Amino acid sequence: TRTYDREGFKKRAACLCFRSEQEDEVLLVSSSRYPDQWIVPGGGMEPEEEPGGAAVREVYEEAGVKGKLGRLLGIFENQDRKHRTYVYVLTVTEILEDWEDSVNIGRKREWFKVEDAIKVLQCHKPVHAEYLEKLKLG
Repeated sequence: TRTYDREGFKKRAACLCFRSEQEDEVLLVSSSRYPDQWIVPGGGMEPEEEPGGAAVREVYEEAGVKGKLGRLLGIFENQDRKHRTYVYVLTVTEILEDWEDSVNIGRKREWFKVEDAIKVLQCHKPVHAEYLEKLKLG
């Protein structure tokens, strides 16, 4: 149940989950398309979610955490896969042992220091790295 921009772009929402306000360590999940890698949790916006809504709902399902929705880091495009992702920063404040994409699809999770996160990212998902590279691109 996908939704689309005024310009033909599938609306997506993602969220960089930090373990602290310091934003030093971000939580990545295993890919759905390719189990052997990591990603910044996020997904399509539903029939009528506010970008923030889809942000939160996505990390819950995919990463299985809950936390304080911070700023809109930015809208991030993808023209190999006509997408746009509202990316937010979330301070995780409730770790769940059981989340729904864990015990359904086999989604794995775990922290990385922002630089290291970027490295394991730019390999298969470079737009995701662009996210973390917007932090120092202030």
